[PDB]
Amino acid sequence: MNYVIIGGDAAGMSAAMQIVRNDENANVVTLEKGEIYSYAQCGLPYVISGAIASTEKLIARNVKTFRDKYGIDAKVRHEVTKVDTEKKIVYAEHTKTKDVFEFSYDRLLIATGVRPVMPEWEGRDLQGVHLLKTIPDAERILKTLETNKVEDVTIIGGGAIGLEMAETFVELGKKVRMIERNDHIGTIYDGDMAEYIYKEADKHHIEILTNENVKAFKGNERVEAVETDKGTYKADLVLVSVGVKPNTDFLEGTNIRTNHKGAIEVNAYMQTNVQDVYAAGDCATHYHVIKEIHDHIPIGTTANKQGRLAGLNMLDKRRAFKGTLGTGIIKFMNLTLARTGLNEKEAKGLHIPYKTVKVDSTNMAGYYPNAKPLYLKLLYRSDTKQLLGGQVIGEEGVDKRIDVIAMALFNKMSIHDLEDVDLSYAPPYNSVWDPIQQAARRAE
Amino acid sequence: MNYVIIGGDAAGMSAAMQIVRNDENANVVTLEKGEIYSYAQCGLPYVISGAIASTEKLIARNVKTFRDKYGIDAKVRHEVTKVDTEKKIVYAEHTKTKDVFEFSYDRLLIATGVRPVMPEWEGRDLQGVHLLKTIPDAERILKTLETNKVEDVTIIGGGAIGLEMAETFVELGKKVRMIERNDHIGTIYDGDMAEYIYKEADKHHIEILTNENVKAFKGNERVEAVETDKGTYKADLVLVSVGVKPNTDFLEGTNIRTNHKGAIEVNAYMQTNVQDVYAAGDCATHYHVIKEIHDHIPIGTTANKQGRLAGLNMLDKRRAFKGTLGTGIIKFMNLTLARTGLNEKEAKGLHIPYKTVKVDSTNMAGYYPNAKPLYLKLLYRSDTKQLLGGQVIGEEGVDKRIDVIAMALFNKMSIHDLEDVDLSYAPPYNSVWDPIQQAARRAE
Ligand SMILES: Cc1cc2nc3c(=O)[nH]c(=O)nc-3n(C[C@H](O)[C@H](O)[C@H](O)COP(=O)(O)OP(=O)(O)OC[C@H]3O[C@@H](n4cnc5c(N)ncnc54)[C@H](O)[C@@H]3O)c2cc1C
Ligand SMILES: Cc1cc2nc3c(=O)[nH]c(=O)nc-3n(C[C@H](O)[C@H](O)[C@H](O)COP(=O)(O)OP(=O)(O)OC[C@H]3O[C@@H](n4cnc5c(N)ncnc54)[C@H](O)[C@@H]3O)c2cc1C
Ligand SMILES: *SCCNC(=O)CCNC(=O)[C@H](O)C(C)(C)COP(=O)(O)OP(=O)(O)OC[C@H]1O[C@@H](n2cnc3c(N)ncnc32)[C@H](O)[C@@H]1OP(=O)(O)O
Ligand SMILES: *SCCNC(=O)CCNC(=O)[C@H](O)C(C)(C)COP(=O)(O)OP(=O)(O)OC[C@H]1O[C@@H](n2cnc3c(N)ncnc32)[C@H](O)[C@@H]1OP(=O)(O)O
Repeated sequence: MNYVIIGGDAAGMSAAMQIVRNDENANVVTLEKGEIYSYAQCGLPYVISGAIASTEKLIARNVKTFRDKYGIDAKVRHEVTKVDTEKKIVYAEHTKTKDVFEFSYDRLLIATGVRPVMPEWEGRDLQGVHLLKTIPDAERILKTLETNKVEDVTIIGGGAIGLEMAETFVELGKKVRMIERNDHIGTIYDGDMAEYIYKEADKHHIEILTNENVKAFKGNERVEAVETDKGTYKADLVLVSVGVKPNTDFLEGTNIRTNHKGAIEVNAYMQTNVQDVYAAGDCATHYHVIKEIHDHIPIGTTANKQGRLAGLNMLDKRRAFKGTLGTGIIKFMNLTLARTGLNEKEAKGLHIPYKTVKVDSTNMAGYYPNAKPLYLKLLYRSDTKQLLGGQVIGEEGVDKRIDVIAMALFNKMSIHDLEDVDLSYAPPYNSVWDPIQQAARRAE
Repeated sequence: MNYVIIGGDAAGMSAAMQIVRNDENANVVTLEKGEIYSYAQCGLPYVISGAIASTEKLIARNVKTFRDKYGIDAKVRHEVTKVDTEKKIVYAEHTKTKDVFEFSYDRLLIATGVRPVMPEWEGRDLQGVHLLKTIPDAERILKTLETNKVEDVTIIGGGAIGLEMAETFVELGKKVRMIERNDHIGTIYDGDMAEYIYKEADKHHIEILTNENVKAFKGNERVEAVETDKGTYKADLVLVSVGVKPNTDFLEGTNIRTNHKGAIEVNAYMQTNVQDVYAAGDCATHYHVIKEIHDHIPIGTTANKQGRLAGLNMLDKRRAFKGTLGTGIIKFMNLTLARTGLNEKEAKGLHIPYKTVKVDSTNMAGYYPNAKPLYLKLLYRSDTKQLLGGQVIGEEGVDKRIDVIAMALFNKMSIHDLEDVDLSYAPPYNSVWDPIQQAARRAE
């Protein structure tokens, strides 16, 4: 009857909705540190670029809707500072008044996500130095752009967010530099596929600095330069996007098990090792279909799936989480960048014997107008030929190909079985053999 | 050592290539009625519309390449009139001289495709009345357009070719009418999905006449009108696209088994019931993954797959054809029309107990600019919830969704398992739950 959920976004409220729909008697309390529930963090770079009208558009469901329509006791400005798992009590501090409130639970869900990491650099706190995670973060970036005169923007780190924001700043007419860490080389894309990204950045005059370490941010009250071990470069706005940390700090003192980075370990049913305590989303570990290990790939698709499953399992409607594939997709300038399953760094790390096939092809029939190049790479087990992963890069039809690859991986297909699938074809959409199938044929 | 292939296009030459690559000794003779090998019939409507420069662009590999590079004895203007399966002799007529040649075989492949059907209507042979199958057919259509004043075009029959050519004729600035057949209502799309097609045609001023029967084409030397049981309408060019017949006539008296429509029955290995005689592509039957029966769905993807498999199996490199899903995709004006697996008429026809889910959705996040409506319908088994088929209609992301559905059908997935797949998402490509997954969730 008493369900408590910590975190009022994707994982937390996906759970809440399951509970509310499948238990009419349920008393659901949700505890959110901020003032905004159920919003799309994914849309933030597109609000900042002006492509979306306002952050208001990103809100999927109101706290007022959660309260009035669904009868969920949704709290705002409630930061949980500790949980007593023996007494089954959650302790929340109001972020403004600092008053402490107790919430007893029969079942608890931790859905606190991750936070972006700001390393302890001199200049950390300078005006115009930004992280991007929340709606307030986006507004503050917009406020820097609106007041302060911004010509040069430096992005620290890459990955999805760094790349998307490099585009956003280019589209806002800025001169964009990216400074890239060595610790993230090959983590998403293999070297040969990443070449297409460097080429596209160069093409749009996004300066990318490799093997260069941030030393400090310089300026008065506002930032005006980035200092590295190799130089000092003008910057009127710095976005730091170098890594994330699970928001699980507050659970020190409980016996709740955590991986090395602090992500909460969950079994098939979203349960921690502590009785009646569940976790879901970016704050939790993610069973990997191919790795067969509990990984951490904090993404919004997985968070909704895990959150929905946490709610269901909290209701004893037993259903197992099938896993992540490490699927990810990025819009970067004119390119679409997609990956799923294992890349070479991942395969090597697991000591899985693998081979690769790469094809430079097109998204559709070469004779059809506006046919575009399509770069597609697959990994497969050298013994069983089990498909292990794929990377697709091009202007069009990249999402289609990665979803097909994802489906293949989910079903544990052999690479050559792809040849046998009746995939769709007409000249404006594909070639008579899909690029995936052409690559499959090249495999041993 | 002696391999003979009848038909010099997709199925026949996919086979020849397999044989040539996997047997160095092989003497391959290919017998082709026309003068053009290995061309994309699929691109024909796009040459006629002007989108593709010329028919030459559709040729994937020519007879000179087959002869000089691959050592295939590729014959043109050779029409096979007779096969003696006991003596293992193929009899061919030269189409010009009418001289008779004979070809001895160890293994034979029939890859003769289908032909468009011209019903026995008065006016059949009037100038401006056209079938569309071959490059010469397209040139003849272009010739009618170049030398005559065409303003009104009438198309007999819907289907993929009918709809594509309706587009082509609208794009050429013509007033287009199409007169649809009642026998083919619900064969591709369910009634509720077909509504979207009728709406889009109406929007572009394509007159569609329902339950109306053609009785004659009228005119002096050329067509000037089409007469039906309900009226007589002006037409300067008539395209008849009402069905196809397997080119298997010539095999009468061989004991080669054939279905009711004349398509050659093949087993898993592309073998007919007659020793050392194979068949593949449009002239052959197509084992259906979902129907679990030998169907006939003649398209170019299946033709290449079957032709490739026939060559391999002719070399005793034993490999089973996994089947068709009945996948099909059409560009129609602003819409993309995709279907795969079973529709309602097919499910009912088989007495497979089924339910449906239909979702009016978008191709991506609703808040993202240029997000477009997406209409998606799924069929699934009442008892096991096994996915049975899908129909998707919309402006963008239709091909992606049908290929995902195709993959699911190939793997015999239950509808709710789709909820678990780590499909890709970023705002420019999808919603955080794919439309297929949202439909899956509505299912019982
Ligand atoms: C710029 C950006 C772009 C992205 N793009 C994509 C994309 O294209 N595709 C994709 O799949 N994913 C994307 N993501 C990731 C996606 O936004 C997240 O994976 C998803 O929001 C995770 O949901 P969650 O509920 O686990 O965590 P969150 O959405 O982070 O929610 C956790 C909530 O818990 C609250 N909280 C934390 N600690 C406490 C506490 N102690 N007490 C009370 N409340 C607390 C926080 O205020 C927060 O609201 C993107 C993320 C960012 C930042
Ligand atoms: C307008 C149009 C659009 C199409 N669009 C698509 C599409 O978008 N997607 C798709 O998948 N498919 C499409 N198709 C279908 C695709 O073109 C065919 O399925 C494919 O060409 C079939 O290959 P095949 O080798 O079995 O037969 P064919 O390609 O028809 O080749 C058979 C050959 O056999 C020869 N032949 C016949 N009889 C004899 C004989 N007695 N002796 C010697 N030779 C003989 C013929 O001359 C012919 O060249 C389209 C077809 C048309 C007409
Ligand atoms: S950066 C991307 C990550 N961020 C976000 O997703 C944004 C924050 N999102 C959330 O917090 C959740 O995604 C919310 C908005 C809470 C989703 O809540 P719900 O789970 O209630 O989602 P829906 O409102 O879409 O409801 C889903 C269930 O309702 C059934 N259903 C929907 N529509 C219909 C119709 N028309 N007819 C019948 N049923 C319908 C669905 O089947 C679904 O049922 P389940 O039982 O939940 O599968
Ligand atoms: S309307 C659409 C239907 N119409 C048509 O398809 C047009 C007519 N088409 C055809 O007749 C055939 O599709 C043709 C053009 C004959 C294709 O013949 P091939 O089967 O020879 O096709 P490829 O030339 O692509 O060769 C395929 C085999 O070669 C291997 N391969 C290609 N490229 C490479 C590279 N770079 N490196 C290694 N191997 C390569 C493929 O793996 C493939 O091998 P298989 O053993 O056949 O799988």
